[PDB]
Amino acid sequence: GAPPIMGSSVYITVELAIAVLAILGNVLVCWAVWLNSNLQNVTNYFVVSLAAADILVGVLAIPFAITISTGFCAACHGCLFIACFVLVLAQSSIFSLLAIAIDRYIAIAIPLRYNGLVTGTRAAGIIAICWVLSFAIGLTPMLGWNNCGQPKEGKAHSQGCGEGQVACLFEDVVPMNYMVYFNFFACVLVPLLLMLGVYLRIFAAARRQLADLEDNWETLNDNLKVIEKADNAAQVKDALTKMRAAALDAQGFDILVGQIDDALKLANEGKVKEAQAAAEQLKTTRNAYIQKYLERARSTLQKEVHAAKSAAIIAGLFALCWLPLHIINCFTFFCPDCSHAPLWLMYLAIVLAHTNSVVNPFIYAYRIREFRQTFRKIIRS
Amino acid sequence: GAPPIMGSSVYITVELAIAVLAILGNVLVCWAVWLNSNLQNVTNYFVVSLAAADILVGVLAIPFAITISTGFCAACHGCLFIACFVLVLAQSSIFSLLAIAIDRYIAIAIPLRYNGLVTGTRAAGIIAICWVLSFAIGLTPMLGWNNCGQPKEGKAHSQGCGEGQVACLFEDVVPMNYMVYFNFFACVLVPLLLMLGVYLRIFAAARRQLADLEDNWETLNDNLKVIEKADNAAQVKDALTKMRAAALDAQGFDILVGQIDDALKLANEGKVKEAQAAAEQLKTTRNAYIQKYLERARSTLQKEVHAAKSAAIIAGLFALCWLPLHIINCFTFFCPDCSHAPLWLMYLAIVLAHTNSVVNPFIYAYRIREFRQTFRKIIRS
Ligand SMILES: CC(C)CCC[C@@H](C)[C@H]1CC[C@H]2[C@@H]3CC=C4C[C@@H](O)CC[C@]4(C)[C@H]3CC[C@]12C
Ligand SMILES: CC(C)CCC[C@@H](C)[C@H]1CC[C@H]2[C@@H]3CC=C4C[C@@H](O)CC[C@]4(C)[C@H]3CC[C@]12C
Ligand SMILES: N#Cc1c(N)nc(SCc2ncc[nH]2)c(C#N)c1-c1ccccc1
Ligand SMILES: N#Cc1c(N)nc(SCc2ncc[nH]2)c(C#N)c1-c1ccccc1
Ligand code: NA
Ligand code: NA
Repeated sequence: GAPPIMGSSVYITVELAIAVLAILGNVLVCWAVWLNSNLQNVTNYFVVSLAAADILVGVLAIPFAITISTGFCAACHGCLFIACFVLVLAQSSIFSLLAIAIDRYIAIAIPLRYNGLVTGTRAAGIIAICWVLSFAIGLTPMLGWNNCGQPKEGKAHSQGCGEGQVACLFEDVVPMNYMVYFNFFACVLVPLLLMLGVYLRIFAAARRQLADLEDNWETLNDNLKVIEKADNAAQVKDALTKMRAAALDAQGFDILVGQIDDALKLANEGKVKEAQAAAEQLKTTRNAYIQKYLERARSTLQKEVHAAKSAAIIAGLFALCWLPLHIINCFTFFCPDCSHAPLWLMYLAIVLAHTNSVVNPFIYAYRIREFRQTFRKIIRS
Repeated sequence: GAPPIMGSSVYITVELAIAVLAILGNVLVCWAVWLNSNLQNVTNYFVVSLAAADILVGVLAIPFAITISTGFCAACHGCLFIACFVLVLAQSSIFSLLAIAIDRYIAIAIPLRYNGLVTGTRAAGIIAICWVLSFAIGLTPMLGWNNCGQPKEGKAHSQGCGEGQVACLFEDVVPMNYMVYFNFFACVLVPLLLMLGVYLRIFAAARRQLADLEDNWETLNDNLKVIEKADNAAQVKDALTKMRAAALDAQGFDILVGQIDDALKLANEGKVKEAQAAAEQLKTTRNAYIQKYLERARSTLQKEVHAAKSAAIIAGLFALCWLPLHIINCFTFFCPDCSHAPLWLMYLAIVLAHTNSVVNPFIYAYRIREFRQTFRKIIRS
């Protein structure tokens, strides 16, 4: 049984190292968005809300975690504030991650109405609502769902606490049924599962749109071959009618549709050879115009998929960092006779959850050019 | 390719956290030995030499590691000093660990001559020799075994280095054949293997001595039973002669040997019943005296085994922390075409080796009462 200040010196130093990084990296995220007008869009306002939560993890949650780990004497409700504040930040993070996923789904599924649906001032209103909701969720124990009515009086007397005070220990004041059913299952697990569903729908929408672009491109080229190897005017007409509906479906295009109409008129006059010659002109338009549109549309979809993968990595890292702590609480709660969860593992799980506040600035720097470039310029300046 | 200052900010913060802990813990080790005269013995003078090396890891090696990781412009030999200084500390640690193992072997194998062989002033002389040898081993590259004759001129010109300067990078100035054959195989691996051999001999010596104590105890009790179930004076004499040689072998004992002689005289006179009655008196002496010696001797051996296990854990942790770095160097050296050792893994291996400077104060606190108690009193004061 080595002096408690030794093992806790490792814990405290690790916590403070994480706080330094959480503050530095996320201040840099906010700074980049403030300076670069190319980074000022709705998606990045939620990115700023998420970085603000991570800055408060370093400034407030980590000092609070170090404090409550001592078990210092405190009035139960004051204790309950420094125990639960991290839950407010985690909840705010969940709401920002969920909003980012929904923003990306609107952008890929209905890009025509994105600008009119997703407004900068509406994003600020959603963020405000989400922060107020997060306070209500994270601080629900202070509203009455707590163990303040059944204080551990033996622990309070041992530590020489005053009347009306308890030894401030997280597990003594925050109910385990709140942590597992309310915080984990309802407020963390359900939103993360919803996020997963949204990301699946984003990638499936992108996969289908790319297939539809290639399907229309193939239909155009295949029907040109059908016209070349046709012997009757009815066969030329059949392929041209299918090409015309496909050209409007994919909507340079004025020349294309006009040239299809020119050949269709010749086909209807029974001039097969003349219709096939008119259809050959379509190849020049396809090369000079249509292929450029196809390649630009494909490149736009790939950029959207790349941005959605970056956002999903951010969400995936939140799940990876927070799940161990939640899972440990599930074992403590659901298996009361399980000899499990040593204190070193509980501190490792807490340290891992705090680590999530360090990782997002790295993901933006490694995956997003505009962020990476702005970070270089801020470090230079 | 995120800005280099970001990933290196994680590395630097982790290195500085380790330096804080290496200094704090090992200052506490030195403080305890200085204050408590129960901790002032030869074994703990080597413990202080090992803690002094760990304090210099925090004060000098870690700031040097951070510095050379930038690749700053430097005169090749100056570069070679801040590259190799950590090797001096690692070598000094190896010598202290080896001395601690040899000290414990002398204590268990020849406890009668330990005080006369192992002197405090001789320990200070060995430590002095070991530190001078460590400087020669660790700084052998500065004596000429270096890549200063073949500077990477393209790297020096790129960084705008002056004439006579190189980009200070460990792998550019310290030869890989020095690191693998000389530093690893000869100066690290051979001494660690020697340490393992010494620890095996310590535990085998302890195991044999405990078996010899129980063998003499069993021989005493079994021969008492032989005397009780004897019918002739020759049988009583045979068991008493074996008991007498065993009593001197285990050397209260004056009473025991005298009572054996009393019964032996009766046996030689052909007085069987009288000899068996005289031998029954041995039981009172065995209970009042001999069993107390047996239990104290057994308890002393168990304390020595416990102390040797603690010292072996210290050595085992050095091997566990330093081996990954050495093994990575072996892959780089022996397999030049092996696409291996990413830079994040090289930093993880360096961070793990530095971590070894933090762990020893914890092992003493968790395993050694006199250290643990002194640490409490230093923290109280
Ligand atoms: C994607 C979702 C479903 C993953 C979230 C993790 C949850 C639902 C799972 C994963 C492992 C599960 C635990 C596995 C082991 C036990 C021990 C048993 O005595 C009580 C239930 C308990 C404690 C389970 C509770 C629920 C649990 C924590
Ligand atoms: C107890 C002692 C023997 C353990 C010390 C580790 C040393 C001797 C061993 C363990 C794993 C070994 C390495 C395993 C793989 C390779 C790849 C091969 O292409 C070159 C040799 C090399 C690089 C070996 C060199 C020696 C090595 C590093
Ligand atoms: N779940 C849980 C939990 C806990 N069971 N304990 C503590 S603090 C005392 C402690 N740390 C290690 C051992 N004992 C904390 C804190 N902060 C938490 C916690 C909860 C949510 C978010 C972040 C952390
Ligand atoms: N072996 C090796 C080694 C190395 N190959 N490089 C570096 S420093 C640049 C670096 N760190 C990460 C990537 N690149 C260092 C240092 N210090 C060492 C080293 C050697 C002995 C002891 C402790 C560390
Ligand atoms: Na967060
Ligand atoms: Na060391």
